Amino acid sequence: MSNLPVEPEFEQAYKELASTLENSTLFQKNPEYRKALAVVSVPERVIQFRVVWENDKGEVQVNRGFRVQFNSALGPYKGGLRFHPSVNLSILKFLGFEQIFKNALTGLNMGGGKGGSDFDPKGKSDSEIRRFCVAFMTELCRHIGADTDVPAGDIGVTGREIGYLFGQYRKLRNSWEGVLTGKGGSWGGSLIRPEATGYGVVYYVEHMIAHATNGAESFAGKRVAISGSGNVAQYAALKVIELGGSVVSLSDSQGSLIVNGEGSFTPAEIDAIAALKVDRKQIAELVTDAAFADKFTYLPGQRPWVHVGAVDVALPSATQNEVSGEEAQALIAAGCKFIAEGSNMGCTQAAIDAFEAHREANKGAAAIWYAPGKAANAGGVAVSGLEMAQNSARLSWTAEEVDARLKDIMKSCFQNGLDTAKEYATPADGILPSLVTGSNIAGFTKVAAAMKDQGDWW
Amino acid sequence: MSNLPVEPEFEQAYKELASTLENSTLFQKNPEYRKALAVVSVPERVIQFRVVWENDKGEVQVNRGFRVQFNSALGPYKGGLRFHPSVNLSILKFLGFEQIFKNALTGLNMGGGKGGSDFDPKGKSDSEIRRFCVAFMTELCRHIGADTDVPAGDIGVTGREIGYLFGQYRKLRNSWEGVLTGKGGSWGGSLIRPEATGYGVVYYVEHMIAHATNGAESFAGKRVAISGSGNVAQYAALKVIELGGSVVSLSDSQGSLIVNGEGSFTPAEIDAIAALKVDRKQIAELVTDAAFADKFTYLPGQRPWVHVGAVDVALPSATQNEVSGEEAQALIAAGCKFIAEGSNMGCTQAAIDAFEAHREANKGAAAIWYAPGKAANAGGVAVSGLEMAQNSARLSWTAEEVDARLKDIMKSCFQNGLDTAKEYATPADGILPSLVTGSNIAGFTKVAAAMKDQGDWW
Amino acid sequence: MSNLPVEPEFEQAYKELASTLENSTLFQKNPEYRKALAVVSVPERVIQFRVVWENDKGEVQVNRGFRVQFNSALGPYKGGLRFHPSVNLSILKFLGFEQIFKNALTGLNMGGGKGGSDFDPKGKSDSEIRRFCVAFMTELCRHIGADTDVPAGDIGVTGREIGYLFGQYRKLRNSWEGVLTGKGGSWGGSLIRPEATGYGVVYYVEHMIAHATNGAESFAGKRVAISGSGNVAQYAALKVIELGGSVVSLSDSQGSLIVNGEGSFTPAEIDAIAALKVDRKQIAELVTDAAFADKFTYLPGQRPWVHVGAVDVALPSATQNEVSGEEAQALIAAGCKFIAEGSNMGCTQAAIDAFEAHREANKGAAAIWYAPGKAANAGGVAVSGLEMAQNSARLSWTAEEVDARLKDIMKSCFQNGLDTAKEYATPADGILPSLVTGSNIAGFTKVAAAMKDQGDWW
Amino acid sequence: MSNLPVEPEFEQAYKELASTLENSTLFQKNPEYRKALAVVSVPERVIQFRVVWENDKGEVQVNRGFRVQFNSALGPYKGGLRFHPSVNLSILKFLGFEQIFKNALTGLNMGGGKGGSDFDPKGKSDSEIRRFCVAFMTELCRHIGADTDVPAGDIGVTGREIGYLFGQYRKLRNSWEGVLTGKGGSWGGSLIRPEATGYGVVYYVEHMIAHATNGAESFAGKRVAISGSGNVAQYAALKVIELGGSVVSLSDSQGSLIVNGEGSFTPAEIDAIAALKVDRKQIAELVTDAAFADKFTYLPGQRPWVHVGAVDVALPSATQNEVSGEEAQALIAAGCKFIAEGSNMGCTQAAIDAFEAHREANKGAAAIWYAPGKAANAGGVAVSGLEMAQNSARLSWTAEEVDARLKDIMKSCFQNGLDTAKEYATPADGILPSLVTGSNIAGFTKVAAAMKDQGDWW
Repeated sequence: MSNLPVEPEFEQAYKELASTLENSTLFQKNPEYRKALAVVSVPERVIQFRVVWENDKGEVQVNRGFRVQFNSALGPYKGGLRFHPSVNLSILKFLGFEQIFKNALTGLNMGGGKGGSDFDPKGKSDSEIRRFCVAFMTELCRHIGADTDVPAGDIGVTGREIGYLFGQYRKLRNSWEGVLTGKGGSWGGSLIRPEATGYGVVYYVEHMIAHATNGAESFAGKRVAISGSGNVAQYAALKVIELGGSVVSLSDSQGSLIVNGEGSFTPAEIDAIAALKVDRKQIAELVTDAAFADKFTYLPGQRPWVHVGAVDVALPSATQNEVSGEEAQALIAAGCKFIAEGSNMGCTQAAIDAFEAHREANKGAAAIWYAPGKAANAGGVAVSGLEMAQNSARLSWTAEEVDARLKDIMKSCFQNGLDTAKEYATPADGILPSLVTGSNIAGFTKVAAAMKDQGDWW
Repeated sequence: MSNLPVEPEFEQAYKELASTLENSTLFQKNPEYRKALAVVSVPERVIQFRVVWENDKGEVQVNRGFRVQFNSALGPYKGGLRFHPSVNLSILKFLGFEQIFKNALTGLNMGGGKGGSDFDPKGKSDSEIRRFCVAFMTELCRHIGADTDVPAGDIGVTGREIGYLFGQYRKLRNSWEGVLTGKGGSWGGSLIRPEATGYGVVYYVEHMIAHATNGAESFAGKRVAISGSGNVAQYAALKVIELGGSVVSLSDSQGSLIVNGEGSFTPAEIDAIAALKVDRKQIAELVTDAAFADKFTYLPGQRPWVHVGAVDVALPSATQNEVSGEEAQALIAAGCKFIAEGSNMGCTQAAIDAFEAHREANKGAAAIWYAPGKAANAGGVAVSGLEMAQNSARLSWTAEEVDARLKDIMKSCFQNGLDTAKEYATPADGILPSLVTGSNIAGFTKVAAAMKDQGDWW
Repeated sequence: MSNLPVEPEFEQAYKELASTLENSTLFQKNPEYRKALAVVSVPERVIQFRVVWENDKGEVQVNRGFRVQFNSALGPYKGGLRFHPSVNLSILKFLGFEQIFKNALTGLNMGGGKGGSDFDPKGKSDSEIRRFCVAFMTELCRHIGADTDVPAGDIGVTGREIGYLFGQYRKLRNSWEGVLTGKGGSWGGSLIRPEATGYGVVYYVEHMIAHATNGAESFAGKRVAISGSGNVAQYAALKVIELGGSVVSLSDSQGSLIVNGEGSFTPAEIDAIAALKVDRKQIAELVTDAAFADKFTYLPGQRPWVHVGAVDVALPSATQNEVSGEEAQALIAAGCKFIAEGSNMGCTQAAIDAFEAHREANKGAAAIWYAPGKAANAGGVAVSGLEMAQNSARLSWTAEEVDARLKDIMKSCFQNGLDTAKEYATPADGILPSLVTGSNIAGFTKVAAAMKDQGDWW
Repeated sequence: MSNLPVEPEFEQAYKELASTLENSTLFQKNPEYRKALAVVSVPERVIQFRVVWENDKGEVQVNRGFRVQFNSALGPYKGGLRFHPSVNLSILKFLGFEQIFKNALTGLNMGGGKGGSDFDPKGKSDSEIRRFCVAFMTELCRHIGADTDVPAGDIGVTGREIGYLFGQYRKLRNSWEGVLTGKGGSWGGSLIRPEATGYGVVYYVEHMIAHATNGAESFAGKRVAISGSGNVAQYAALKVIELGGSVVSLSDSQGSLIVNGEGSFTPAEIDAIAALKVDRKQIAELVTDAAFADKFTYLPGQRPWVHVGAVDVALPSATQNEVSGEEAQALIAAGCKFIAEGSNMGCTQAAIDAFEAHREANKGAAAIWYAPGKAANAGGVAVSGLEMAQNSARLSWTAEEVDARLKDIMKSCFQNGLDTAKEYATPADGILPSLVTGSNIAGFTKVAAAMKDQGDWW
């Protein structure tokens, strides 16, 4: 161990996983899977490489490229590319490791990885970004490919970077293939990619509602509190309306908008907000209209949870730590029986404990049921996988076809979380299985067992 | 010819094929296809290679590996891997040759091959099998690939071996692709793979029943005699019940179970048998229950054919030579009008002659119609092909989607057998076309003509 | 061990080697090398492949192509190509196996293989041989290469065929490299290629003549007995005339010409014989002049040795089994102290054991010393490796350069044969070491030790 | 610049180089070469990869494998493999970085890299080392090759390991090429491989002895101080005896033997010491004879230098930091005018700056002249490149041939060290040029200029 470098962010993730596995009945029923945890925690392959490029001053520049290829038991390496000054190996092993098991949950054939550069997009011109992507991709293509490793976007790598990177791979490998996801519509991108994470959340909660109530209830006629104004929260809200539900809240960086009384946002309203966000206007400048007005109450500086009144479903999809303990109690007091994270890490540990304590203490549908983002988010990860599949046929499915497959993939997440908690975190008679604990063990056990099948360990 | 090695098992297969083609009108209408038979009978490629490995005594061990790549006119090389002490080239050319034309019948894009080792799985530990697969696959990967050659299981190569072999190919080729079939569900296997051969048999007989009766009849309300207790006979029986038919018999290594009177097995009963077979208990230990009892008659030491009484369909799916001449007469006397082999070579030549003589002598649906296993079995070969297709999209279809495609593939087998017999074995006015003769010429003519299109011969 | 096919010619070669070992002290000093014997006798890789080609009638034709890549511990596979109607895998394994150890003796880095086809060159036009070589090479290039496998001439493949084989390799691999040996001088060939073998026997026996009779009882004033009158025999004779020796005997397939007194053939005469063979004419050229009517006694349709009279070195370089026993004994009556095979398998077992018995009996330098073509023939094999080296160096060495290195490679053979046997035969009582036993187990041990250094066995 | 990890050993190497530059006149004459310094210090490519292997208990084991391919401006990556429990990326970068410039000095075409694993060879059976090397090489071959990256020995990897590594490369790449150096003689090894380093220091200092004291005050009648008694020390001593020198001192790890008067060790004695080391015995062989009781004073568990008495060349070739300062000063008391490192890092900083101060003070040929192992050690590295060349030439040169070219490669080191510093140090006042400063910035400038010719910077 005196060899081992200190990789704080990575070690943090390992520690959390090993703790989760240890607080279950897994290493009881299957003690040899500790060997699995040992072997999986070392990446299958790691590539680092010098990236030399020219700035607009015509000056030579040096940065460092990385592609952590962590696990490929369940499919080709899959995970994003981050261009950001803080990037290093320890950051990218953390993200890559995490990705192994979030990709496993979908029930798609996706391994895990993460790559990128310590290149800084700030203050860089469009042409500087091009010259970088070209230098970057020149070495990377040696190491990726459509049946090998399929990167994607992340911080600093938008559709702009994806396109430069694809066009340089094309030049080098003389090939047209699903080597990157998040591509343009003319060259191999997928429909539903915008609606994905938001539709996915609502499809996941739809299986939660089904299960908890034996098919008695659905989003039909339920009051939903959403937070967020952007891509995830817009389309979550649209789906909920389509399902006959009422969207009672939305929020932005500076306040919450609440439906007075019984009521809902309408699709035209959502569209109006959308338009404000593309302009970087605040969801206050719409209640300045006399439309909205007494239909809506705008609370500056505040989250929606205490002020929605009575609610049934809530969908935090704004940022991290956006549901405190107290706000978790409030949702419980309002009759909220389902919470799912559209935003990664939106609920604080305090709020999770609050929901997980209520779940244990109240049988069946009397409980509030909490679902972590790593299963509810997964929509975006899923349409990535559907983009790859569409690239293989060289076909573009209809929005209807991609929606349907996404619906299934989302049922797989619910099922992987539910079934794993029933086995390794078995609840007492009448208690809902923990979808959080389930969704944390589920990726590991799926990967590990397949690793065993394939002889990665024994 | 003084060069030619004696390959008995292979030469046997050639002799049988050339006899089948000669006893038709093919080399009359198309005499130049004798050139086809000459060229096809030499494999496109054959690889043999030393396999060195370490036993648990840490001792070096030597065996011989093979991959016969026989024909690829109609698709990538496809066929199984056998680990068995008797393996040699002559065995594997026999099986490989046969596979060319059984894969052709499906109407899928599958060439023909067969591979394996003279390695003996007996007395070998799990780790010894791993060390072998790793040594084996190390040389094999040079010669196979998802669009090149897709091996599969056979004697001595179960899901255990498939997984070791896949995991070693992964390591070597740095690729995730449909390079093997019969994979685990987490890493690229297919649903319906268990139900495949049994569902396939019933779908094939369903097209037989349709044809012979102009769509008047179906499995709706017909008494079916099945033999066998394992994978093929369980799911054949389930499908028959689903179709509204009555399963009146099942059998194991030591006796037959018969429905007294009018009656059928029920799905719960099938499941009960299934459970006895996984434990290696005998289908007698269920009539020891007072359930079953006077519903069933258990005949130790006996096959079901004479004792089912009157029957409509029979589905020998236990082992080889399980329907004698006399038993073939018995089925005929009981009104049996459709026989299809779930087991390879289940009917003796005596029984085939018996059915084929009745077919010639009795017009239309008065006949008994015999279908060889090489077309009725083909279910397993089909879901293999569907597994490959699913691996290409990196998608998992629903059990409903794989069932539907299997249904089609099974119609293709019926049609390739029917149509080829109408052309090259034309029956007299009012006689059903021979599905046995048809199914024997059909693979050859499909392959040969495509070979001609591609310039393999001229 | 019933699985294995019947391979006569190969099984014979293994038996003979396995009895040469164990009849030595190798397996007591190194018992674990029976493991080596077991592993090395399975070929590393074998390839068989259909060759379809068009005859001048426009007719499709089928033959079978092979390449036995037996062992590569000491370097790339190296071995020749035989086009002949008798070819099969058993014959090619025999030759390949033997090539492993024959190439080891040169002290070059050359593994052992052999390939060819059952294609019959007899009666074939030049265009048919072209068409075949294209078709043959199209599959073969997948399996060979400058650093992988370098084939070369043998029965059915002359410089004509080598050229057709090279061209097609060029067209397919877009390369140009030492992938074949025996190539034309304009395109990668070597000088001393024709002389090579003939020069090699003379160099070999020169070192035999040095070691026995250390005081340089050399080729200087020896009357040497040659048989053959082919390019092996003519360059063998030139070399011994250059060494101050006297050539007394050349022979034709039907034919045998003897120096009636003391004297020799001259280079000018050799030149005349060469011209006769370009005309496929028989010797019959003592008729040309009463001068050549003297110095020459001619014996049609028979054979040399007995009538040569008294002396000292014999070089059988005609064909296999130069009729033996008796003449061998006659050569001990004449003061024949040195016999080396210029033709492969030139001495029949009866002449071998006769020479090896005399060695046993008569102590050093009183004995006839027999050397196996496994060292004497190796001159050709040696300039092939030199043709490879020259192809690497992008250079075409002087005849002097390639002759010098040949002289050394020959001494290596002698040394590997002499030092081995002096170890593992240890002659005793001041007898000459067995160059037959030495030459055989030397190649084995060199390969087998290098096998163990790498992981091939343990 | 916080993103970057903490790499002690590497950061040290950069700092030391960056201070050697800038303390020279290079950056005034060529300021843009600070750009070179920035680019070259990022490695061109880095690969890390999990190695799973099986111990003799049948237990799965995990270690980590690396290959730092740092710079290839001047040729393929070349650098050794270290198996040791301390290995990590920081250590390997330090070594790789240093190898870049050490290889440049030979004037061969050799880029710089370094690799290995944290696998611990201690306590491992031969079979465990085999199993590891297979597993290690299986991933490594993807990244190396005769014209790409040629690794070689270092701490944990001897000729044993090289052989296991080569075999597995053979099996995987189906090639046979100069992909590893330090290979056995039967399979691609070089003569003068063992002598190499030892011969190289003597050749280097011979040119130091030529330049200072131009009138050939050569090894002729020098009493030379050696330390080490390993293969570096024994071939260093043989060479100086051949040069007419007198070896006065050899030492063991615990141990130090001195010629008590005028005289030397003999080759026969060296031979005896070598045998002792094959037995892991200590010197203790002046006991064998009162003869050796004279000519020899022995000092256990301590150290040479101070007690050698008066003279002239010292060759520390034992291990790192031969205890310094004091003895260094003693060597200036004896007429020691030449000190070159046969061991890497043999002189501690205190002895370096002591020697470099004396050089400053005493004008030419009155000074002790210190040479860094960065030139003196380079004999080994040089015959490795020669082993490569021989592998290319398909040839195995005479010991004379490889010695001659080694002698020249050594003169290149001296010349690159001498001519540089005489440029970028310019000693002044008729002082000897710093061979320490010269040797260091020479490698940099050679690489950096070739970097600029290609596009690596500008």
